[PDB]
Amino acid sequence: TYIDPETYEDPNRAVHQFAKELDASCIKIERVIGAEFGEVCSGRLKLPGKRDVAVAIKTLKVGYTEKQRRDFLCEASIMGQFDHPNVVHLEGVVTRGKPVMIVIEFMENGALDAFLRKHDGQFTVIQLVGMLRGIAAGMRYLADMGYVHRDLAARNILVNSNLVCKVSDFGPVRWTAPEAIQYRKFTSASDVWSYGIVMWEVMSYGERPYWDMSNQDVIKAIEEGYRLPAPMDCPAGLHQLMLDCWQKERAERPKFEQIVGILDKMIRNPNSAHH
Ligand SMILES: Cc1ccc(C(=O)Nc2cccc(C(F)(F)F)c2)cc1Nc1cncc(C(N)=O)c1
Repeated sequence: TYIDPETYEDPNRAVHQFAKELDASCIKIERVIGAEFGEVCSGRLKLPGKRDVAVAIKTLKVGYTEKQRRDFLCEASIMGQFDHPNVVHLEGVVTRGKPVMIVIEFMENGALDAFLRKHDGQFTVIQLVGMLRGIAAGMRYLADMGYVHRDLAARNILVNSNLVCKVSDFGPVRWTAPEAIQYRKFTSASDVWSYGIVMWEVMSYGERPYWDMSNQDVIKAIEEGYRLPAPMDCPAGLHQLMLDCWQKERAERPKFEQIVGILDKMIRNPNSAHH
């Protein structure tokens, strides 16, 4: 089961429990790939006897306080509790004595929303469904561990060379269930609403949910019963599942295990996605 690292009297204890300390000299930074806390780089990590693995390296820019280090490292305390093929994997951390780092499996194709926009129209229904199935499997794992994501969005899904999609978080009214927006009720059931939004993002190749509508106009429309339509070439049964994820009454939304089951049926018989 997931443990909130902030139930720990000392935040550093959580870091040392769930995140392996790495030797800095075994880490090679190669290129900058992103700009919070510091730069994000790609590189390699040396493993004894094994070939080097490609990693993403999140750095803590120098001049930080004790306090800033704490919040940065909290992420490793969270990540390192998970072990699932559709949840991004923590290799480890450098916490003292050397430049502070979080070291993560490298995901070549980056964030799923930008990836899809770049490859607009290039994936078959079955391929897009495989991507959604991976995300759903990652969420099913997280939900079962008692972890509520709270910011599930295609921008928070990472893609590797093999098109495998993994749940991540880069640290959002249009992705959020109404009960979470209004009453701050964040649960796996509110993550299911977010997932429905992710489904829409994927089937539309990284279009912005609700396009140019203001946050207040999104909230109002949702309250009035508005729901986003099926994207171009999106089968009716996939859109129906989006509609199910977007039920006002959270108890009526499917569970992730049911979502995976439904997508599996679609991968097994592609025709059952239209009905
Ligand atoms: C640099 C980076 C930063 C944050 C994360 C990440 O997913 N962090 C995270 C934070 C809180 C919770 C979770 C979790 F695992 F989803 F629950 C993940 C991953 C990465 N890894 C990564 C790997 N490959 C490419 C990139 C990129 N292109 O930015 C980024």
